[PDB]
Amino acid sequence: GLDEEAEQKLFSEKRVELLKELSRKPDIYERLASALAPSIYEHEDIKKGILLQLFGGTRKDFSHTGRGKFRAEINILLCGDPGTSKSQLLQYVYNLVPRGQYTSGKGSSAVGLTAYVMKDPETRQLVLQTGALVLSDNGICCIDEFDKMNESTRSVLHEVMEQQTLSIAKAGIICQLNARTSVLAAANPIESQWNPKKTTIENIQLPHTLLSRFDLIFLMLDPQDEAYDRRLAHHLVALYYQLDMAVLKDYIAYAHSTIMPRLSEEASQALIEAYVDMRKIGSSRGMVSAYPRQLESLIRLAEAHAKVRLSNKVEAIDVEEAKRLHREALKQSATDPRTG
DNA sequence: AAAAAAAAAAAAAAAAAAAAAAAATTTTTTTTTTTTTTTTTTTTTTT
Repeated sequence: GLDEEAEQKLFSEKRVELLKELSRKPDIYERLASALAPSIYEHEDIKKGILLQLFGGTRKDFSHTGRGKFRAEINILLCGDPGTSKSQLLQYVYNLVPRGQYTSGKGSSAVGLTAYVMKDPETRQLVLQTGALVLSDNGICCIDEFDKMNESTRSVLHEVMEQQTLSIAKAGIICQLNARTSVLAAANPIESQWNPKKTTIENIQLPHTLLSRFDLIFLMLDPQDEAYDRRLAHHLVALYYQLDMAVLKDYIAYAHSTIMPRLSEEASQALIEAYVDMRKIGSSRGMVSAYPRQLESLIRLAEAHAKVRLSNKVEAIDVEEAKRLHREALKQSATDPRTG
């Protein structure tokens, strides 16, 4: 938790040295991605993205710049056919992370997510009760069935995902609650099935205003592949008859405790070129167009990868990995700049 | 047929009109009984 991470004496020197060795290990990224959800079969990219979400970028103090508050959290949207294990991944993250909240489909409401007023039935006094987005203030909110979220409540997510703030101005109480959450959402393509004729956006059916907030979108699509089907069946049957959580937890805690990656000059130039190329690619008709929110997303992902590496300095390796992850997500490589 | 807007309802919170509940010893009077005094009646003593 946040308090345990803040406390100085959370790790012995031996544990610190062991974690630093694990970091100097060259495949620590893939090791941790595989460790996450150990019983989810080869979702390497999705697991890597979720790991980056857990690690999170750097907290930045832009108060002196009069710019506002920058969201260091990473948001992920798993757009996939029902039965693609997106709900399983959502539940795994929900049960794994402290300060985790879970909502699904039409079971939520704008007031119930933001806040409301009730009558505390022990003091007989009217008090204010938070919602899921506030209870997950410094953690994660998992929104399953993210498409059955009638806009009345989906509108609330704009403020949360943009400025980490929830400005409530009701009859009696005016305030702005901190909602510095990370959103992991699950969406089903229209008709509950991905038409292999409509483009990515036409299938997702989410407004660009919202989709540009998610700094990672994974298309859980099913390739009709013999090897994949056979190995998946083997794994699923193996579950029917038969890294450590400790090291993973300690690694994440140490990373949050004393890792604050900072952009280097080379990484800055790489990010500039990455954003220009990404915008050029996304200019296509039906693809997910890239706005400067995507440069922000690339910075976030690069910082998260640097934190995973414990570098403390964001590097061209990290920015390139952010490029690769954001590109493999949405299947940009596998989609032509005209059709899906 | 699906999404958004409108409204319609349900339930909960709040503020008066009427009804219902709570809180409450002390002073003065009179009656009885008992005693004291007056006069009449009766008794006793002296011539």
